[PDB]
Formats: sequence, C-alpha cells, structure tokens
Amino acid sequence: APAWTTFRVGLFCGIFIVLNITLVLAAVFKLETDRSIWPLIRIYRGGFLLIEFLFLLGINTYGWRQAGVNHVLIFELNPRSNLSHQHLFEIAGFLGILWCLSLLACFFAPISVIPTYVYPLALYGFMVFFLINPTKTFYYKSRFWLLKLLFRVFTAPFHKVGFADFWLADQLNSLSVILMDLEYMICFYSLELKWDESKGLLPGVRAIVQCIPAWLRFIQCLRRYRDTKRAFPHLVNAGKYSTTFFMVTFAALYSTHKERGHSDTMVFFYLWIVFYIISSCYTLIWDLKMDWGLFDKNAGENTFLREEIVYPQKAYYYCAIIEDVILRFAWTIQISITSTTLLPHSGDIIATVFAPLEVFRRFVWNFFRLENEHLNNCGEFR
Amino acid sequence: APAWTTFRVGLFCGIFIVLNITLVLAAVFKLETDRSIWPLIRIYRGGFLLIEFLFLLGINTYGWRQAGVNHVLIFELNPRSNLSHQHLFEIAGFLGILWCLSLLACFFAPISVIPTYVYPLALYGFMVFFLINPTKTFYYKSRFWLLKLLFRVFTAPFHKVGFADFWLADQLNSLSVILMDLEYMICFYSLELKWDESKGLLPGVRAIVQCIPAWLRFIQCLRRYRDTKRAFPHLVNAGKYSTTFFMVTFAALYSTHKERGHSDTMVFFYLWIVFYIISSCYTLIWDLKMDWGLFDKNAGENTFLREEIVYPQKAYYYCAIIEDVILRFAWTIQISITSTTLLPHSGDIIATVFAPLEVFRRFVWNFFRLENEHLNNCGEFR
Ligand SMILES: CCCCCCCCCCCCCCCCCC(=O)OC[C@H](COP(=O)([O-])OCC[N+](C)(C)C)OC(=O)CCCCCCCCCCCCCCCCC
Ligand SMILES: CCCCCCCCCCCCCCCCCC(=O)OC[C@H](COP(=O)([O-])OCC[N+](C)(C)C)OC(=O)CCCCCCCCCCCCCCCCC
Ligand SMILES: CCCCCCCCCCCCCCCCCC(=O)OC[C@H](COP(=O)([O-])OCC[N+](C)(C)C)OC(=O)CCCCCCCCCCCCCCCCC
Ligand SMILES: CCCCCCCCCCCCCCCCCC(=O)OC[C@H](COP(=O)([O-])OCC[N+](C)(C)C)OC(=O)CCCCCCCCCCCCCCCCC
Repeated sequence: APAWTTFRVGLFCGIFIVLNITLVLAAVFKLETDRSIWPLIRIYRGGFLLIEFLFLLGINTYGWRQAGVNHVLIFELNPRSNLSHQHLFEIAGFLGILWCLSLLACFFAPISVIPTYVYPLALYGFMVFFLINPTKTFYYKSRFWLLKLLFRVFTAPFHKVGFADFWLADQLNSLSVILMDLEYMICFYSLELKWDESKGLLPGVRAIVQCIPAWLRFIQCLRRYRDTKRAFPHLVNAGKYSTTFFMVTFAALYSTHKERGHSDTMVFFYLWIVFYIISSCYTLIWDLKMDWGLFDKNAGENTFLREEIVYPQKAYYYCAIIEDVILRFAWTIQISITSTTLLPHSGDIIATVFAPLEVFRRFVWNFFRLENEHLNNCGEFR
Repeated sequence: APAWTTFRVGLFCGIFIVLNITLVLAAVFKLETDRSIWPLIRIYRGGFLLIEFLFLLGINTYGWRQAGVNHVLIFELNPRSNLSHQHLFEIAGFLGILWCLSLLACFFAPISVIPTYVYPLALYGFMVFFLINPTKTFYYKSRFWLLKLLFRVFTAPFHKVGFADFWLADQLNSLSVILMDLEYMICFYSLELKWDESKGLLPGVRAIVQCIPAWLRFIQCLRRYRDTKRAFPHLVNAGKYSTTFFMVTFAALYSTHKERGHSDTMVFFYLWIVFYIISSCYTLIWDLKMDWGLFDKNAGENTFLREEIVYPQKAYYYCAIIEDVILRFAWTIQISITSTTLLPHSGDIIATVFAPLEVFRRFVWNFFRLENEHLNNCGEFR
C-alpha cells in the first residue's frame, strides 16, 4: 500500500463527501422539482450503483484478506499481481468525483452554454473511456482482465466456466438496473429529448433485456452440466434462474393484459404471485443451503451454520441470514416492477430505493460465498 | 507515517480544496453591494496566513528530511516524537477546514438568531484552545514545546538564545501581519461601530505593536553580544533589525504630518525612501551572505553560490536569489502600508496580496538558512 495511494483514497473520499453534501443542499434549494426530475434519477442511478458496487468490492477484498479468505487462488488471479482494497477505494472515489461533478453541472447547467443533457453522456462516456483505454496507464492489468472477463461472460456458453465468470455473472444478476437504465437512456434519446430545448429534464422490449443477467447465468449452468455430467448441482440452479425467466414473463403478460383489460389478467396476476413465492424461496433456500453452506445438519457447537467459521464474530452470520431474506423478496419484486410498468405512481421511487439495497445484498453475499469456496470448495472449481 | 495519518492528510486536503472552491464561488455570487467585505478579509487574513505557514512548514520539514538536513539536532529537538511533514499537513488541513467553515458561515448568512460575528471569535478561539488544552492529547508534546518556545521568545532578553528561539522569533518577523490583524480586530470589536448590529454593515500604537516581531529580534543579538562579546555577527544584525524601527517611525511621522499638514511632508518622504532602501538592502544582503551564505567567493565550480550543495537542483538556488530580491523589497512595502495610512486608495489589496507572498518568501528562506546551519555552523549555535 503506497502512501500516495492512501492519500489519493482519502482525497477522493473527502472531495466526494463535500460534493455529496453540496449536491443534497442544491437539490433541497436550487432544484425546482417541477420538471420531472425522475428521468435524471433514472439516468444517474446506473452510475451511482456502479460506484457503490466498486466501493463495496473494496470492502469485500478487505474482509477476505483480514478473514483469511484466500481469494487470490479462488479468482485464479496472479499471486504477485492483485488489486488491493485501497485501489478499489481509490477507483470508487474518483468515479464518485466524476459523477458528483456531472450531477452538479446538470443541476445548474446555465453555468455553461452547453445543453443540460450533455453532461451524463460525457460521464458514462468517460466511464466507458475509462474501461476501454489501450494505453497502459490507469490499472491496465485490472481493466484488461475485467474486459476479458466481461467478453467471456457476456457472449455465450462457448468458454469453460471458471470462478470469475460465474461470480461476475452473479454480480451482473444483482445489478440489472444498469442494463435497464441503459435501455431507458437509449429510449429517451430515441423518442424524447428533442435536442432543441436546453432542458434535459423536459416539462416487451424491456422484459427480455431484464433476463439478460439471468440468461447469461442459466446457459452458464447448462454448459457446466454439459462439461461436468452432474445433473443436480447445475440443473437445480438452472431451474432457479428459469424461475426468474418465468417471473419476468408473467409480469410482462400481466401488465399487457391489464392494459388490455381482459378478466384473465387476474388469473395471470395469481400466476405472478405464486412465482414471486417460489423464486423468493428458490433463490433463497439454494442461497442459504448450498451457496453459503449454512443450515447444515452437522452444525456442531454452532447453530444454523457450519463447523468451520473464520469470521471473528458469529452474529455477523445470523444478521445476514435474516438480512438476505429481508432483501431477497425485496429483489424479486424489483425485477418485476421495472419490467412491468404496473404502477404509474410509487414504482420508480421504490425501485430506486431497493436498487442499492440489492447491491448491498450482493455485497454481503460475497462475504460468505467466498468463505464457503475457501473451505468447502463448493462448485467444483478446485 | 501511519496509514490513517496519511488518510487524514488526504481527507483534510480534499475537504479544504472543495470548501475553498465553494468560498470562491460564494464570493463571486454573493455579498450584495452594501456589505463591507474588507473587515472580514482583515479578520480572516491572520487565520489564512497561519494555515499557509503551517502547510509551507510541513513542506520545509519534508525538504530538510529528504535533503539530509539534520533539523532534529539543529533545533535542539529530542529524538522522540519529532512529528513528520504529514502531521503538519494534517494540522494545516484541519485548521483550514475550520477556517473555511467559519468563513462560509459568515458568507451564507445562517439562521437569523446567532449573529455572524461570533464565527471569527470561535475559530481563533479554538486555535487558542488548540494550543492551551492541558489534556495530554492532540499532539500534546508538540504543542507544549511550541508554548515553551513562545514564552522564551516573548521574554527573549532573559533567556539564552538557542536556535529554536531565534528561528521562531524570525518567523514572527514574516508573520507580523497576524499580530496586525489581531490588533485591528481588538479595535474593531472594542471601538469601531457596534456589536449589537448584524451583517458586515456599511463599508501611533499600531506602529509599536508592528515593530514587536522586530523588537524581539533586535533585543536578541544584544543578549547574544552580552553573552559572547562578539560585535560582528550580532551588533550588525541588531542594526539590520533596527532599520525596521527607523523605517516604520519615518513612515508614521510622514503619514501623521501629511494628515495634520505641518508642511514637512516630503522632508520625511525622502527619509522614508532612503531607509526603505537601506533596510531593503540591509536585510537582503544579509539573507544572501549571512543567512543563506551565498555569493561565497572561492566556491569552486559553482557560480557564486557556495562550495557544498545539498539540494539536487542548483537552479532552485538562483530562483530563490531572484525571488527573495523581488519579495524582500515587497516585504518592506507592506510592512509600511499596514502601519499607517500611506496610500489611502485600496492599500489593503497590496497588504493582502503581499502577506502570503511574505510567508512564501520566509518558506523559501527556511530551506537555505537551515542548509547553511547544517553545513557551516552559523550563529555559533553549535
Ligand atoms: C467517522 C464516521 C464513521 C466511519 C466512516 C464510515 C464510512 C462508510 C463505511 C466505510 C468503510 C471503511 C472500512 C474500509 C476497510 C477497512 C480499512 C482499514 O482497515 O483501514 C486501514 C487502512 C490501511 O490499510 P490496512 O488495513 O492494511 O492497515 C495497515 C496495516 N499494516 C500496518 C499492517 C500495513 O486505511 C485505509 O486505507 C483508509 C480507509 C479508506 C476508506 C474509507 C472510505 C472511502 C470512501 C470511498 C469513496 C466513496 C464512494 C461512494 C460510496 C458509496 C457506498 C457507501
Ligand atoms: C454493457 C454492460 C456491461 C456490464 C455492466 C458494466 C460493468 C459491471 C461490472 C463491473 C465489474 C467491476 C469489478 C468486478 C470484478 C472485481 C474483482 C476484483 O476484486 O478485482 C478487481 C478488478 C480487477 O483487478 P484484478 O486484480 O483482478 O486484475 C489483475 C489482473 N491480473 C491478476 C490477471 C494481472 O478491478 C477492476 O475491474 C476495476 C477496474 C474497472 C472499474 C470500472 C470501470 C468502468 C466499467 C464500465 C462501466 C459501464 C458504464 C455504464 C453503466 C451505467 C449506465 C447507466
Ligand atoms: C499538482 C498541482 C497541485 C497544486 C495545488 C497546490 C499545492 C502545490 C503543491 C503541493 C506539494 C505538496 C507535496 C510536497 C510535500 C510531500 C512530498 C512527498 O513526497 O510526500 C508524499 C506523502 C507520502 O509520502 P511520505 O512523505 O510518507 O514519503 C514517501 C513515502 N513512500 C516511500 C511510501 C512513498 O504524501 C503527502 O503528504 C501528500 C501531500 C499532501 C499535501 C498536498 C497539498 C494539498 C493542500 C494542503 C491542505 C491545505 C493547506 C493550506 C495552504 C494552501 C496553500 C497556500
Ligand atoms: C500572538 C499570535 C502570534 C502568531 C501565531 C503564532 C503561531 C506559531 C506557529 C509556529 C509553529 C511551528 C513551530 C516549529 C515547527 C517546526 C519545528 C519542527 O520540526 O518541530 C515540530 C514542532 C514540534 O513538534 P515535536 O513532535 O518535535 O514536539 C516536540 C518534541 N519534544 C517535546 C520531545 C522536544 O511542531 C510544532 O511546534 C507544531 C505545533 C502545532 C502548530 C500550532 C497550531 C495552533 C497555532 C495557533 C496560534 C494561536 C492563534 C494566533 C492568532 C491568530 C490571529 C488572531
């Protein structure tokens, strides 16, 4: 940990703190709130979730290093080349600085003659320009590794599945708001935002892309079964993600039929609720029994846990075992609403509230998934 | 050195940067015409000068440590404690955050219950408390050492003059603007206007208190003469400092006669010129021959600097040689402008601009004074 790295982490943290306080003060005072600020939130939500995700990844790396979780071999990373938690903190802080500057610029855009709607385009553009940059300048090894992993995950079950592929696929599974906001921005720029007015706020296509983080993980499990000849450990989760498929399909059908007004809509409404049950159990039980490795009968002196515990405090587990549940249902509803458009009111706000909560659920999922992989070696990755 | 100290350094630096830009923006887009403004600048100039002095002194300590200068032994400093440059940067950042918060509070007109003028009282108050806290915490050893040095300096004739005493008493010579603003604040809160009002409102002696940083240095080198009976290195230095008394006295007499109209006028002005010349040379040559030990003949391959060089780049020396020359006169300018009326138009602009320039010039002088002390035992401090 170089001293300049810690200085940069602290610098970006302080700048981000003061800029966020300035942002909330400007929103309270300088924001008119009479020009549909919701598209602004729906555009910046992807960046906010990404920055939160990177910061929580830094926390996860610190937790693994302190708790003895040898994630270096698990991720198949080079032992002499790793991105320590301070680097993730620095990247998150820098991206947060850019995000806050963009938001502040958008709030009082008359600061410059450039239109109010050109700030996010730069930010995400800069974001993309930070991800793809051939010059070996800013974490070139890390960005190139991430690009290889992104290509391997996103394409198809054409590559042998290692730990990094599955893990990033799951991270994208818990971060679908990024893809949904990408589609929303594309629709905004294609149908609205005439480009003539300086106001960037203004006075079934989503359903299929909603399943992309799940389609990339269902075919991955199918490929794993094909290459491993083990029906249970892969086909059960294949069905688990098929439950997400069915949930999204029935949400879309229910929304369309409610718009059509047919009585059969009510039937489909029931057809939604039941799936909202099974998914919220299928994604829950499979997560608590064989994903984390808890509720084991051979719990020994412990309760609801396993006999090999490496975290300093046992209560940390139990909160999660509750917290995950409290958030798991909170995830399953979200996946529906953004793909349903059922609620003209109180839908977008609740999705925006729940999205960082689901990112937090995925953050706490890593803490125990990597612990289980370190000890149990679950998943057959060696 | 500790990672958390570096993190705090970065955090405080970032908060100070963001709050400083916020202050600049507020000053541009606030402060309606009827605000006096200049009294606030006069009040907060002392605080800004102290913060800048601490920051530049951290820079100086880093420079000495990297250049091989054993400032630990020169300052008669114990090997224990001995705070590094990061600690000075942290103190400067924290004090700057407090200063920026106070200044922004006075700018932004907070809740109309607690009047604004209490904010400068608190800020400086805290700094006073930050020095006079009896509890063994918050750099207690360093603060106690500074308190003892302040007591020894302000009672200079009755104490043996060590290196630390002279060094601090000479820093006060460049920092006298803080004392000037403190006396101005005393007069303003005690006599000018009334404290029962709100906002900034509508838009001898002093010479004596101004000469105090030069009086405490003129009294030394007389004590050193009494102890050593060496007329050259001390009595000549004493005359160098007495040039300040002569120049300020002539400035005060000139201004008083111009205001009263005793027809002497230019009779003093000519005097006020020549001493303003003589002092501006008497000090200047000293800095280049007695302090830094430059222009040393028979140096060798070095062009008119010295035999032994400890700093990596010689050009810096030459830069300083110019800089001092163009800011040693400037120091004599402001030190006369603040002392009395002189030019009535603006005037405070020149003082407010030159005071940080004087602090910077003293910051430059520190490098080469301590280099000379390290190389050749100057002042017989041993
Ligand atoms: C005072 C208020 C309460 C505390 C602040 C709470 C902030 C929110 C939670 C932050 C968690 C901080 C824990 C980090 C992990 C442990 C670090 C540690 O051990 O410190 C020692 C480490 C040093 O590394 P070390 O642990 O190896 O210690 C050195 C060990 N030896 C001596 C063996 C070498 O210190 C740091 O690196 C400083 C921590 C910096 C991170 C602080 C927060 C950064 C914020 C990022 C920007 C915001 C982006 C947006 C965020 C969105 C989501 C919220
Ligand atoms: C089109 C959508 C594509 C996917 C969605 C966007 C990306 C989502 C996933 C981001 C992954 C972040 C890190 C995951 C892996 C962490 C593993 C780890 O600990 O290693 C640290 C990793 C890699 O470190 P490493 O140590 O593994 O690398 C060393 C490599 N070896 C050992 C081989 C030498 O660090 C990073 O990946 C950080 C750099 C990337 C930071 C993010 C840059 C921007 C990315 C694109 C943003 C998209 C903008 C648009 C979205 C919003 C629109 C509304
Ligand atoms: C790049 C342009 C910046 C312009 C902004 C204005 C600042 C001007 C340049 C500042 C230079 C400061 C660094 C020199 C000293 C440290 C050198 C070094 O190597 O240390 C690195 C140290 C860490 O290294 P270290 O000193 O532990 O030694 C090296 C250790 N290893 C080997 C592990 C690397 O980090 C710092 O201290 C970073 C500098 C922090 C302070 C930077 C200034 C910001 C503003 C200060 C707060 C406000 C003050 C108020 C006054 C305002 C001005 C009038
Ligand atoms: C009347 C007001 C006059 C003007 C204000 C006076 C300010 C004095 C500033 C001098 C500080 C620097 C001293 C030497 C530092 C360099 C030497 C070194 O390397 O050692 C580090 C030194 C000593 O550190 P140390 O770790 O070596 O500790 C000594 C070690 N033993 C005891 C073992 C020998 O550091 C300091 O002295 C720093 C102390 C903190 C800085 C002061 C902060 C508060 C100042 C408030 C002033 C009051 C307000 C003024 C009014 C404003 C207008 C109204």
